[PDB]
Amino acid sequence: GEAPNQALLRILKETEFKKIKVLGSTVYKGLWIPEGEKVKIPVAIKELREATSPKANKEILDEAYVMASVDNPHVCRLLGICLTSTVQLIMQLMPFGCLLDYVREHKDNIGSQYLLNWCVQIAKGMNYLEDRRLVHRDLAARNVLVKTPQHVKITDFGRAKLLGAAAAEYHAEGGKVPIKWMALESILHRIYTHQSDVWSYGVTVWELMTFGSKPYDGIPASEISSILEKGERLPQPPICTIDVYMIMVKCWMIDADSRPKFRELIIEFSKMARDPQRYLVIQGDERMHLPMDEEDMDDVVDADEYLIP
Ligand SMILES: */[SH]=c1/[nH]nc(-c2cccc(Br)c2)[nH]1
Ligand code: NA
Repeated sequence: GEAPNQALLRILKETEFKKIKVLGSTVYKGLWIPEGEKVKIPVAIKELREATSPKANKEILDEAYVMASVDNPHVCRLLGICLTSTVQLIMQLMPFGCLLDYVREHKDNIGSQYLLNWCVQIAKGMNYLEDRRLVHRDLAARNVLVKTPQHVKITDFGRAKLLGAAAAEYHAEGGKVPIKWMALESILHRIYTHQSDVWSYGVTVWELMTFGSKPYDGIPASEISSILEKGERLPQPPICTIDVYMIMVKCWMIDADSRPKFRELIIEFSKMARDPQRYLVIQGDERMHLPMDEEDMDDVVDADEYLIP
């Protein structure tokens, strides 16, 4: 019916971590020293907030299932889980944070080469999730992390659903949903496909090309479906040639099958990335430049160079 999932879930002991500092609020940053391996791995630890909630633990372990089952350079991977009172996911440290905050903070230093390269990397991540019959359902600039300015990865598998062997669409049943990133068929009929992820990819690319503007800003979510039905779409960003904007608009077609495939978005953004100043017009583009303190950094290895059978 479907291939067995032989991914390994690694259970890590509390004695393998040296939690250096705290990131957010319960988000933490630290080092993972696998039991006698002479390696230190920078990690982000997501430890449980409420901690009292059986519902919270079901959801955290669903995320861990998906993150443990993915292996791609443009997708965040789970190093393992810590089975203490609060169930923690241990993940690779992405030291520059979310791409949304990164484009807001560094507008003045982001050239066309970075922007179009990010678009290719996200399309590659999303194409890999499709090969794995996985629908993300929450693609947004906030859910892409920056390992380096040259290297981003898709994250937040909180809404991710594995399509059934014979189930092309997933049918959801209510909650707090990200309306402004969602395909029309998802807002109306709670239908979700690879093609509805493409719609979200479009909105994500618009966030990047506007240096992190809020889509349909100051419009309440209740009217978004009506606006889209009338045929309104997000406006052409100033830096965007019609070439780039036409690709975004195709991601926002009402016929889901008329939207591009992730594999096509890889091709189209790659061609544009070979001649970036022809596709994005940014003031001062040719000038733009983009790039921790623990006692001993000698045995530090990035998770991406730390592989296990
Ligand atoms: S690749 C990766 N590293 N950190 C994270 C992460 C941080 C905070 C929230 C989530 Br869902 C993931 N993933
Ligand atoms: Na979506």
